[PDB]
Parts: sequence; structure tokens; C-alpha cells
Amino acid sequence: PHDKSLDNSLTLLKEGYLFIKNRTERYNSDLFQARLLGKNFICMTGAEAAKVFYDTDRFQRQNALPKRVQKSLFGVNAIQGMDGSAHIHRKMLFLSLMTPPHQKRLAELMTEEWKAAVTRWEKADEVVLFEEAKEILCRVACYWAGVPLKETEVKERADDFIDMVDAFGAVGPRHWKGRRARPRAEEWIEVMIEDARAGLLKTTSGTALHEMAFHTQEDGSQLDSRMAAIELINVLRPIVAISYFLVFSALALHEHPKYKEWLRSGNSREREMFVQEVRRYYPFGPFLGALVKKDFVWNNCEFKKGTSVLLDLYGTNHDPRLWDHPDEFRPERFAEREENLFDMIPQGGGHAEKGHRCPGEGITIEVMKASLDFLVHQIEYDVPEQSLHYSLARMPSLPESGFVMSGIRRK
Ligand code: HEM
Repeated sequence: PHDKSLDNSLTLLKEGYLFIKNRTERYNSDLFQARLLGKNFICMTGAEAAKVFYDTDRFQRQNALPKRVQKSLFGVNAIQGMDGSAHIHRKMLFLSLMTPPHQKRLAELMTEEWKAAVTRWEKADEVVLFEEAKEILCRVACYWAGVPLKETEVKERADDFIDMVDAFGAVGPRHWKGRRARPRAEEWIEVMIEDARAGLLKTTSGTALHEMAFHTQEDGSQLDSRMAAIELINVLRPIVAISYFLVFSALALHEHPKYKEWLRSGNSREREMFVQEVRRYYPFGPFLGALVKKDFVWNNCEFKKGTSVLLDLYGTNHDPRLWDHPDEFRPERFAEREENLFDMIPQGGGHAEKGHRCPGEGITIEVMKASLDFLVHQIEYDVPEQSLHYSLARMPSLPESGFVMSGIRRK
């Protein structure tokens, strides 16, 4: 099927997470063609398309997405744009820092921070969960990575990281805030990388700052200080970005009260199912870009070498073929469901060690579970009249008010 509009890029800006879905539904097909972001594109959705998208002998990420994305969210020529052994090699560096022990450490640091914040929250009239989450996550990420963070800069650094994330799907001022923040963060961290290499800043083996600073490539040389800052930033920024999920989770608890008592008398199992349903239900990761390496035929369609492709993440996560009542928030849908690396992909599909799948999934899950637990057992609060609406046409999305909590009290 072929969409002939000449304003698809603009249409994409207006539809956000619904661009692809609106069309895979209008053409009654898992894929379609279109001129987007200056190139010929094939958009596809579904778990099977996902399997094809993650087949590395047919798809490469090099030169896939616009530079405007590198200059804002990811950093220029970072791991997101790599392929082959070089990608795998650096991918192992990220994974070694995101294993169960690290996931555990971070969720526990987050847990002690949430508890310490209670004393402060009780005295406040209102609290904006999104802002609280940002600063706390930033403070934890840095501490855990071994990155020095002064009390008077937590706010600024936290905001810089968010400006980066909030700039990939926009034009105008939103994109510019990210375009300026990235340079401030990379510089801040590059000096750190350099002092560590000279032993002027204490670093600890096994921590992100250290590992990024001393990592060696396939040719045996270490990354340019700047690339090491970028790659370390590709660890700190994402963690801070967990803020959006934390807000969505709290919003799910408020929008679907029945589950509150459910989790409160349940265990780690209930929290795990609620946490998964939040990652599946709400929008965060839009879609991914890849480049067709060689000509191949799939689904009776021919993919020419060089054509660009977008894999719909939001849409696949809401595919009725995989999810009964996809558009309903139902944590119980996760009770006893054999794992599958392609049916749900809010943070990518496939194998993390074999492809570009997000290596921070475990951390994302454990931090959300820890944060959910805190909101369920540790405190009591009100959700005053506010705008909780979250647009599906804005990437990333977030409840307008950022989730405001008042009359907070320890439980
Ligand atoms: C907060 C929500 C998060 C979302 C929704 C998210 C989403 C994603 C997506 C969709 C990709 C691309 C997958 C692909 O290209 O196939 C990805 C990659 C990545 N994420 Fe996540 N992520 C998040 C959190 C985290 C955390 C907390 C960390 C660090 C602890 C992290 C580190 C990374 C890295 C390094 C990559 C690049 C991997 C590669 O290219 O091989 N992420 N993530």
C-alpha cells in the first residue's frame, strides 16, 4: 500500500504515536510505503514485523534516523547508530552495568530516597511527582554511577537530561532546549572522564563512570573522552527518563482504583504485573528506524536495499492479535504468560546481547516496582482537581499537570 501525501513528515508531527497505527488500520495492512523524513519509508507494525526488523542480516541502524535525533536524544555517533561486532562489543559494556545486582542496587537507593522525601512532602501544600522523580532519579543515577553531583546542580542537571528526551519528537523551542542541553551535559561529563583517566577523581571498578572511562574498543584503544561522556550520558539520561513511567504508574493507580487494594494485599507478583501493564499500556517509545541492508521479500512485499523502515512500538503493544482488549489497562492480563521477546516491545524487542534492544529494561522494571510499592504502602495522599490528560500526539507524552499530590501523609 502507498500513502501519496507530500506532508507525511508534518502529518507525523501532528499524529505522534498514532501516525503508523492510523494507517496500518486505514490500509488494513501490517505495512505501508511513504515519503517521510526526507526519504522513502516502509512503516510496519506487529510482532512478526518486529522479528523481521530485528533480523540483523537484513537491517542496519547506521544512517537510519535523522541527525536531529543524535544531536538531541542520543548524542552523535553513539551506540544507537552502530552495527556489527563493534556494536555488540560496546553493547556488552552497557549490559555489564545493568545486570540484576545493579537493578537491585538502584531500586534500593530509590527506595531510601522515597522514604526520606516523606518528611519533606508532608510539609508541602502540593508536590509534582514528575519533578520530584526527576531530581531523585538524577541524584540516584549519579551516585550509583560514581558521578559527582553537587546539591545546587541536581535541578539543572535533571532538567537538562529531560530537555534531551523531550526534544526528539518536536520542532521549534522544545527541540532547541534539547539542542542546548546536550552540549552542557557532554562537557560536564567529558571533564569528568578526563580527570578520572588521570586519577584526579576517585572512580570505582564496576561503576558506570569507571567502566565508560576505561573501556577499550575492538582495536584495543579507549573511546575519545567525548564519546565516553556521550555513552555515560546514554546511561544517566535514560534512568532519569524513568520519571515518565513513574507518573504513568501513579496515574494508573488513580484512574483504576480497584487495583490499589489488589496490590496492597498482594505481593511482588501483583506489582510486577501492574508494572508490565503500565509499560505496555501508556506511550513512551514511539517507533524505531532502520535501514534495509539487502533486497528481501517478506509478507509478499519486497524491501529494496537502502529503503528506510519504521517499526511501530506503540501499535504493536496495542495489537489485538496479542492482547485481549489491548486498549484497557488490565494488569491481570499478565498472570501466567510465557515470555516472548516480540509480543510486547515498549523498550524494543529481540535479544539485547544480539541487537539494539534496551539493556535498561531490568532497571526500569525494578525502579518502577520499588516506586509503585512506595506509593501503595508508604504514604497516603489526595489527587486534587488538575489536568491529567496525556496527548498521544506529543512525543514523549505525560499527564499535563505532571501528577499533583496534596495532603500527603505517612502510612
Ligand atoms: C525510561 C524508559 C525507557 C524507555 C521507554 C526506553 C526505550 C528504549 C528503546 C525503544 C530503545 C531502542 C531499541 C532498538 O533500537 O531496538 C532503547 C535503547 C537503549 N536504552 Fe532504553 N529505555 C528506557 C530506559 C533505560 C534505562 C533506565 C537505561 C539505563 C540504565 C537505558 C539504556 C538504553 C541504551 C544504552 C540503549 C541503546 C542500546 C543499543 O543501541 O544497543 N534505558 N531504549
